[PDB]
Amino acid sequence: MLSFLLTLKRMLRACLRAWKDKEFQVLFVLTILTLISGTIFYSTVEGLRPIDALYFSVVTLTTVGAGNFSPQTDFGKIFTILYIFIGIGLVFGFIHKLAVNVQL
Amino acid sequence: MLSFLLTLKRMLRACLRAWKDKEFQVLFVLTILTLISGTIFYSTVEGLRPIDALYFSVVTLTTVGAGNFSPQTDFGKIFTILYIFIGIGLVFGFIHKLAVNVQ
Amino acid sequence: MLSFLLTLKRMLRACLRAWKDKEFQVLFVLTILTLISGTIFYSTVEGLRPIDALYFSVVTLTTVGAGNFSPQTDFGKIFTILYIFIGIGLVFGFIHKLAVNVQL
Amino acid sequence: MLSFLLTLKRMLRACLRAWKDKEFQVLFVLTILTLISGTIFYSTVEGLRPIDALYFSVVTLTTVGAGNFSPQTDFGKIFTILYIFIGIGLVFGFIHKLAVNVQ
Ligand SMILES: [Ca+2]
Ligand SMILES: [Ca+2]
Ligand code: NA
Repeated sequence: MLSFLLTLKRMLRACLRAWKDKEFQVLFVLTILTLISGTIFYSTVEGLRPIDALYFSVVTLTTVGAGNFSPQTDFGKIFTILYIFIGIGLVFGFIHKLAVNVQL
Repeated sequence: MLSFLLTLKRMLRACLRAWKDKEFQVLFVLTILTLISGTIFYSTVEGLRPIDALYFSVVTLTTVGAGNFSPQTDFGKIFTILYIFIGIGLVFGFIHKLAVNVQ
Repeated sequence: MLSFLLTLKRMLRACLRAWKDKEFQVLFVLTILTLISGTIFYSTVEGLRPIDALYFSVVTLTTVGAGNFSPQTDFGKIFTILYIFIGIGLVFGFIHKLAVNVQL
Repeated sequence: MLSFLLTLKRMLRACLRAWKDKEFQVLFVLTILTLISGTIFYSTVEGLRPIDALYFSVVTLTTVGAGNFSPQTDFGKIFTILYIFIGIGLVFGFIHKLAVNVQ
C-alpha cells in the first residue's frame, strides 16, 4: 500500500511535470480555444443553452459522442464535421508528443 | 495448431506480467475508483439506478458513448465534462505506459 | 501521381505483410471470437435480430457507440460493460504490437 | 508572449511538414476517398441527403458516433460494420506513421 502511494506520487509528479512543456501548453490552450469556439457556435447557430453547447462540443471533440443530439442545420453539420477533425488533429498532436518524450 | 496456442499463451503471460507493474496497478485502481465515483454521482445527482449509473460512467469514460442517455441537470453536465477529461488523462497514461515498456 | 501509387503499393504490402505476424493473427482471431460471442449474446439475451446484435457488438467494441440502442436488461448492461473493456484490452494489444514493430 | 507564439509557429510548421510526407498523403487521400464513398453509399442505400450521409460517415469513421441515426437496411448495417474497420485500419496507419517519425 505504501508502494502504491509512492508510485502514485511519482506518476502524479510526472504528470504535473509535463504541464511545464510549452508544446503541451499550446495543445492545451488550443483545446480550450476550440471548446470555447464550439460552445459559442452551437449556442448561436443551433440555439443550445451555453452549457449544452459546451457539452456537445466536449463529447464531439473527444469522440465520446452525444447520445441525444445532432446538429439540426446544414451549417451546424458542416461545422461539426470540421470540428471533429480538429479534435483528431489535437489528439494526434498530444500522442506525437508522448511518443517523442518517451524516446530520448 | 500448437503454434497458435503457444503464441496465445505467450501473449496472455505478457498480459498477466503487466498486472504486476506498479504504475499499471495505480492506473487500474484509479480507473476503478473513477468508475465507482461516477456510479455514485449519477445515481445520486441524476437519479439513475446504480446499474445504469455504472453503465453511463463506463460508456462515457471510455468514449464509447451512450445511445440514449445524456445528463438532465447542470451539475451532471459539468461533471460529465470533467469526467471525460479524466478518462482521456487515464488513457494517455496507459498509452504512455505501453510506449515505455516497448523499449 | 506515380509516386502516390508506388507509396500506396508499398504501404499496402506492409499491411498485408503484417497479416503474417502470428500475434496479429491471434489478436484478429480473438477479435472475431469476441464479435461472435457478442452477436450471440445480444440476440439471445436482448432479443435482437442477429444482424442488429453484430452491429451493436461492433459499434460497442470499437468505441464508436450506438446511436439508438442500449441494453434493456441488467444482464445485458453488465455484459456490455465487460465487453467494452475486452475491446479496450484488444486495442491496447494491437497498439503495443505497433509500438514494438516500430522499435527494433 | 512571443515564446508561446514561437512555439506554436514551430508546431504549425511541423504539421505542414507532415502534409508533405507521401505516406501521410496516401492515408489522407484514402480517408477522403473513404468519406466520399460513405456519403455516396448512405445517400443512395439509406436515402439520406448527401449532407447527412457525410455526417454519418464522418462520426462513424472517426468513432465519434451518431446521436440519432443508425442504418435501417441490412446492406447499410453490413456496410457500416466494414466501414468502421476501414476507419480503424486508417487510424492505426496514422498512428504507426506518427510512431515512425518519432525516431
Ligand atoms: Ca463514441
Ligand atoms: Ca441516441
Ligand atoms: Na471513441
